[PDB]
Amino acid sequence: QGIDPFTMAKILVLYYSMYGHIETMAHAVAEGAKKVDGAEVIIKRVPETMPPEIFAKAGGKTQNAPVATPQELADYDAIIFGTPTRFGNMSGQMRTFLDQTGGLWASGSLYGKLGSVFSSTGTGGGQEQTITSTWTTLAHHGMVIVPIGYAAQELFDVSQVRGGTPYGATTIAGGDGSRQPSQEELSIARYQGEYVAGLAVKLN
Amino acid sequence: MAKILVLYYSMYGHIETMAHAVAEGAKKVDGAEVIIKRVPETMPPEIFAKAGGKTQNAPVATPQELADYDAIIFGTPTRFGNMSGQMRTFLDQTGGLWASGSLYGKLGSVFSSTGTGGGQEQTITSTWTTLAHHGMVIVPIGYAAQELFDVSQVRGGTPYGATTIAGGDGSRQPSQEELSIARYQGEYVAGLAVKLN
Amino acid sequence: TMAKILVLYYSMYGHIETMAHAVAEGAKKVDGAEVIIKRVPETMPPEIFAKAGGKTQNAPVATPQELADYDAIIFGTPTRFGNMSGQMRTFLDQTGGLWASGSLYGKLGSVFSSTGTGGGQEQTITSTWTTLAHHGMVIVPIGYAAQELFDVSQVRGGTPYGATTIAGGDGSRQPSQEELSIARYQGEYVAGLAVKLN
Amino acid sequence: TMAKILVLYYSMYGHIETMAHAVAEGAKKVDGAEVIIKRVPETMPPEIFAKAGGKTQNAPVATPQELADYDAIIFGTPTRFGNMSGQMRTFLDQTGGLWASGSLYGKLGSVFSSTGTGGGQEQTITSTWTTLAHHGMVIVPIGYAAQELFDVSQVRGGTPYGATTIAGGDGSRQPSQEELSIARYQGEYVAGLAVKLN
Ligand SMILES: Cc1cc2nc3c(=O)[nH]c(=O)nc-3n(C[C@H](O)[C@H](O)[C@H](O)COP(=O)(O)O)c2cc1C
Ligand SMILES: Cc1cc2nc3c(=O)[nH]c(=O)nc-3n(C[C@H](O)[C@H](O)[C@H](O)COP(=O)(O)O)c2cc1C
Ligand SMILES: Cc1cc2nc3c(=O)[nH]c(=O)nc-3n(C[C@H](O)[C@H](O)[C@H](O)COP(=O)(O)O)c2cc1C
Ligand SMILES: Cc1cc2nc3c(=O)[nH]c(=O)nc-3n(C[C@H](O)[C@H](O)[C@H](O)COP(=O)(O)O)c2cc1C
Ligand SMILES: Nc1cc(Br)cc(Br)c1O
Ligand SMILES: Nc1cc(Br)cc(Br)c1O
Ligand SMILES: Nc1cc(Br)cc(Br)c1O
Ligand SMILES: Nc1cc(Br)cc(Br)c1O
Repeated sequence: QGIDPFTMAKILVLYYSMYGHIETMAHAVAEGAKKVDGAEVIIKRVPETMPPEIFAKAGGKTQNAPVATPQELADYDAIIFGTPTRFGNMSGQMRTFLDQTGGLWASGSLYGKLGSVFSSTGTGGGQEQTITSTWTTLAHHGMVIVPIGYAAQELFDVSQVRGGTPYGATTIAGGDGSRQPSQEELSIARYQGEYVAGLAVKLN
Repeated sequence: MAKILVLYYSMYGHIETMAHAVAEGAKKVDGAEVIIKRVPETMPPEIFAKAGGKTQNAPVATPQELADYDAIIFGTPTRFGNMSGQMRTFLDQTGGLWASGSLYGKLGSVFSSTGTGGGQEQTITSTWTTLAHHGMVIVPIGYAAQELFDVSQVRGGTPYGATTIAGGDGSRQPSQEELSIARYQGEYVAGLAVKLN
Repeated sequence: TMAKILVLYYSMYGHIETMAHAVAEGAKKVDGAEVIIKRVPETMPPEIFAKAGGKTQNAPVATPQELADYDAIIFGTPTRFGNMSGQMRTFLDQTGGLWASGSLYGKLGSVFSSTGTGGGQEQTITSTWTTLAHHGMVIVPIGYAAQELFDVSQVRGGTPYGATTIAGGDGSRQPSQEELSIARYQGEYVAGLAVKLN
Repeated sequence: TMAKILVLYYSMYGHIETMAHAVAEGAKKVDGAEVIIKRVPETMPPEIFAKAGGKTQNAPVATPQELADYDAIIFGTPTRFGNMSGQMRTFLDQTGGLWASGSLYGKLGSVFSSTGTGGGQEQTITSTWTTLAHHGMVIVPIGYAAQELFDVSQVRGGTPYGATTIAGGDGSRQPSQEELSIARYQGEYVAGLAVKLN
């Protein structure tokens, strides 16, 4: 072949988002990952599970990213998972999708690849538990779990409300969803993307 | 005098069997009214048939009715160390209950199942997180169940809640020891529900 | 008279201690609740604690054995990289005797924490819950009864898992009225539950 | 030598100690991996160590400061009610200096544990991961590469989160061939990743 000699690592940013907050974060993660020379980055969402009429009546945000299949997760060197919280877990849509990776699991297709997580909540509560409980699933697949620690200097500033934890980037949407991701939350997300992507390139 | 819901998800019947022992234990408590209900299957029916999903007798619960009980005992098989998507999808539809505080202060407790043991604890504790967001009182079982001191044989069950080991191929049935722990969990939670009423 | 509540804490620079007093004040609003505050023993040498500027504290030091004398224990700890502090862990490491005799079984347990920057405040509470579970304690989260948990206009601790406070990177931040109010609710709620169960 | 691996453990009755040697043995299979086993200092007074009958240990004692000298650290600890041991917690509580200078950032971390009767072996590993995360370490689970994890015909430790052993309530179980083999894999896997990252 010789098809694509310049790509060094492939990064999938896979997310679920209903009102677009994770969607916004996923784009910042991808922007950070694209800063690594040789990192090929693609954004994909998991399929919606609620009936289309019920997504419409709820005002769900239509999204441009392609819908991911479970099988193609095996094509990537690193997967960065984004999900809103549902009472301190990942969303049902993300859970249902990951529940379909059993074929990958049985063949060890995700073993040793890099995994990393970012989340969103309305009022903050559960933002850590959501990431940490997602790591468990990465572990069963044998993925290397990449936290972000305190490299992002924004994390030392507690003068304002802001998402972002050493476990991964987060954003706070507000109870009514009106809060948009801040520059500092987006800067943490970008760091997570670039950090993971650099690691994927180093491992290849 | 007290009402116990045993709410479960099951594909191959292992959780279903545990749920019946949990309910059996809960029925030993005078004044406890106990009912078993399942979470709705979410996968397409042709795929459940092809996968050999087990036909089950219990009626399906709706999300709104969780508020009618004094204690809810949640059963779920593990999916990579979480509750199943089916259980997650159902609990994701309890937001109305959450906003009105309808589950607040009620007793919640959890039991699980795995193929080879791994993840059985993470499944229970990560479910507890959701119970906490609803403000439910979280009931572990500790070491009241004496089977938990015996490590001479393969046996599910943890201080966090009852568990069973199905085997990689699903062929293992819940043992007498695992069912006894599940029964204990049911009886303990129900007695607590009666005392609080 | 009707229920005995222990507010058991560890504190280095006084933030948890301040939270502990608010937790106890909340529990004291329940008629019939006897509430006492105690701390776990310091583990670092006294001279090194002084050089680090540790806060001197009046509460009596608890012993492991006396935990069995209470109906509900509300545990306070600062975070150490997302767990309970070494001091608290060392203390709970001495409760195996209570574990072997089921002395804490079925009692109410509840947790509140403190961090410099928020990160880890949830993991600290939840990983403490694990220890309470091994003792068979009934775990009491607070959910969202405290309306202060809905206001994201200002930095403030408190989670559905239990009350928390944000000390700041340099520890100069004091617990806010909203953080104390969430702590007060936690105390009152747990104390109310202990009374109902007796 | 291409990478330096620290196997850092705490052990009271020798179970983690046995496991730690198998972990190191696995890591020494990787060409260029320099592997050393070290223990965290005991915290209880010697008179109480004697009455509890603690098993004396030959491995050198580690300092908090030297953790920055390694490319990968594999932490072993017995469980205490579903957390890491107080001794391990106390030791890691003194890595605050390492934290402020980012000295452990990006290094590989991995965990193995021990219990009497199984319960808590997973919570001990995952709650240890939290601390590694605050330090910005890369967290290495083992997944299901070790075939022994599919065999449920006999009592056996080991999880996708890390190797474990079951000592028995009275400590009479010694780590089995299968559990040590999982531990050997963990060491070999981590060491290979450490070499690749250098
Ligand atoms: C079922 C359900 C449970 C929720 N649980 C929480 C929660 O525990 N904590 C929280 O802050 N927000 C919670 N929310 C608020 C959602 O997290 C919020 O709308 C979401 O993060 C928005 O992200 P998105 O635009 O990417 O969908 C919940 C929402 C629903 C619908
Ligand atoms: C998507 C998927 C993920 C699974 N993850 C795990 C696991 O992490 N650990 C495990 O021991 N078994 C796992 N299994 C085995 C299941 O838990 C097992 O079939 C189940 O507990 C049977 O319970 P049931 O009869 O009620 O369905 C998994 C199965 C599926 C389909
Ligand atoms: C060893 C150590 C580890 C710490 N880890 C964290 C942390 O993970 N997250 C955080 O926000 N603060 C952390 N801090 C900040 C302390 O948690 C903070 O000073 C404490 O909550 C103050 O409470 P106190 O006055 O009751 O001691 C840590 C401090 C030390 C000494
Ligand atoms: C304070 C204390 C707490 C313990 N908690 C647990 C536990 O939660 N689960 C368990 O199986 N064993 C528990 N045990 C049994 C210990 O983990 C067990 O003896 C240990 O793993 C042996 O490892 P070692 O020889 O390396 O010390 C506990 C023992 C003590 C002293
Ligand atoms: N039996 C089984 C099946 C899947 Br898919 C994942 C795991 Br982990 C299992 O143990
Ligand atoms: N939007 C929203 C929904 C639920 Br359910 C819980 C919380 Br907290 C939220 O902020
Ligand atoms: N062996 C053992 C000792 C204590 Br103390 C607690 C537990 Br839980 C145990 O398994
Ligand atoms: N303030 C603070 C101090 C240490 Br040491 C660790 C963390 Br993480 C913190 O947030």
